[PDB]
Amino acid sequence: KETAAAKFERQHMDSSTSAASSSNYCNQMMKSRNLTKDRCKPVNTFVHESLADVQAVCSQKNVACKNGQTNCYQSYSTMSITDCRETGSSKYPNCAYKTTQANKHIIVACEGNPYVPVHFDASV
Repeated sequence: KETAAAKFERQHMDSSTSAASSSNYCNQMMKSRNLTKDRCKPVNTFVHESLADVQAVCSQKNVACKNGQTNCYQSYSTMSITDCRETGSSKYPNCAYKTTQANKHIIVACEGNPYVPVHFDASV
């Protein structure tokens, strides 16, 4: 099955754009990346940077994850990200999202060898 590493790329990476370009970005991307297949995923963040720069976070600032795990890492630099939150009109399978653009530090959990991001923990 899909590796934790590949799932992170599919759920969270968008190197093809610098930023969300219209209010429909989240609707289009949640759909196209297959995140609304079984249910409307309530929240999701997309990162508009090269994969190499996001992978490098695993060698940056070690921090505890929101759940208390100690394999979390925070980016030294801010990154271009898009936050997607379900709207009050969202109704499976017509999942609907509010697109919000932001520039923040990202916190990821890392695992494996190579040591790469497997979970997006938060943006700060």
